[PDB]
Amino acid sequence: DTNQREYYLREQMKAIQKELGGEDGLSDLEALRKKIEEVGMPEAVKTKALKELDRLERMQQGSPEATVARTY
Amino acid sequence: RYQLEAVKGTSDPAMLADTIAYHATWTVAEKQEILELTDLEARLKKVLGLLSRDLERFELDKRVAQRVKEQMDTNQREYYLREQMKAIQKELGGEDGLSDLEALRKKIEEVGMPEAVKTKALKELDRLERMQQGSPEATVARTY
Amino acid sequence: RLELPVIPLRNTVILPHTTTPVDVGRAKSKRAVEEAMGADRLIFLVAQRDPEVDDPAPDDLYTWGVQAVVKQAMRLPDGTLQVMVEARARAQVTDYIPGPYLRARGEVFSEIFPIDEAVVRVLVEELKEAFEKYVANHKSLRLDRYQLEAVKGTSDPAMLADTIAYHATWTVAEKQEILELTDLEARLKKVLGLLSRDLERFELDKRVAQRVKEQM
Amino acid sequence: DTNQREYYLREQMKAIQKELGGEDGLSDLEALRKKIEEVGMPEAVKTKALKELDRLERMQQGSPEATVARTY
Repeated sequence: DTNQREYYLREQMKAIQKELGGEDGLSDLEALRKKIEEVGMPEAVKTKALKELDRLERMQQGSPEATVARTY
Repeated sequence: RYQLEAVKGTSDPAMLADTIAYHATWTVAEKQEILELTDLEARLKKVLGLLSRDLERFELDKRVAQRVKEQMDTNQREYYLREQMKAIQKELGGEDGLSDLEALRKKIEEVGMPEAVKTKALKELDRLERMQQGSPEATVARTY
Repeated sequence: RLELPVIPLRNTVILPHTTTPVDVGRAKSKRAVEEAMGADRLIFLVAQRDPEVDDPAPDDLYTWGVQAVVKQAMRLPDGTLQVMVEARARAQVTDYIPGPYLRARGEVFSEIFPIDEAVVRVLVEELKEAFEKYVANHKSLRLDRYQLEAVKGTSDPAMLADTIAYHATWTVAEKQEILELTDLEARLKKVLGLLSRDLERFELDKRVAQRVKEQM
Repeated sequence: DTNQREYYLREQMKAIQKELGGEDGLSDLEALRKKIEEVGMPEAVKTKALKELDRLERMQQGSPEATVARTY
């Protein structure tokens, strides 16, 4: 019971990250994709940001590789 | 399959044997050695041995092909094994978690290491493909 | 021949003397069925790779196409025309005509084949054995037993070989390489090898099923 | 739902790993097994070697408790 309660606690903590989820829904993969053209950035940095966008298309609270890629 | 019953026109042994030996295609030297013979029994034995060896080679090639089919079945077994493992690696992250394994294996090849050192490199590289995220099971070996 | 219409296939494989459905998923390929209707339903279908350019491109065609006479002609002018074709024989793709929609030229029916047809019929019997072993084990493919009821009354080894080659589901590349080879006898060996490959795949699927259950 | 899905997927990975050609087995471990079985050795030494060989089968690759066994 204690183990299941702690598991539900951590999962509910993951759920209640609504503010992070809202950024992922609209700003992430959409506004950031256009942000490359809106601001001045080096060509190689822009293209690596394009791969970082390609590292997206999955939930940021799932595989931590995607989470840290979105942090990058 | 029409010359099989066309041997009706050949009744004496010489013409039938010559037609059978000629209409079956093989190397130039073997065919020319027959013409250099004037004794019937010796060349008949030679042609009989040629036919027996060709039949044996046909049977051996058929058996070899049948065993090669099982071998390639096992090869495609290992291939779909890799397919499932790579799909699972891909499901967590596209082209692996950080897309590193291909580059690491390319650097192993392109950096000239000793052959035994190469063996340890491939072993510690195959030690990957079963973890990519957590406590030291990939990160320790990736760093190594 | 004279630019017989080529329909861009939708993950479909056409083999000689075998019924195959062909559909469309674009407005560009909608005219191909009607041009076939005008051409008395005698067409030269050249296969294309898994889903191609969004527009019909005559660059995904392969070396060999196949002649086909339409058996079933459904009129569905709603974005999907279902034409069922029974192919006659393969042919060599001469060139390509840019579209949309695309055309391709072909030669006469491939009427030349190897002989020793008696051993080919023996291998057809063994192929029926192998396909019975296949479909009976492969009930997870959702392939009906009716496909095992059509290999009876076979008057020609090639039609049975092609029917078994298409009725077993695997990668489209292997199914297409089955068509591209003009050797009658090597096609049966390819079919047997791929059937055994799918058999061992099913075997290890079961194996890893109990293995993962044991892991749980 | 996602956690149970990924748990079953990880279990699939583990189950297929033991069947993935047994790459870790024999090549990186049983080589030492043969060398024990091919040296003219006292009986008690072989008994101790087998005792310390059965102590393995736990991953020293993440555990320092059996690197000492491998070096032994």
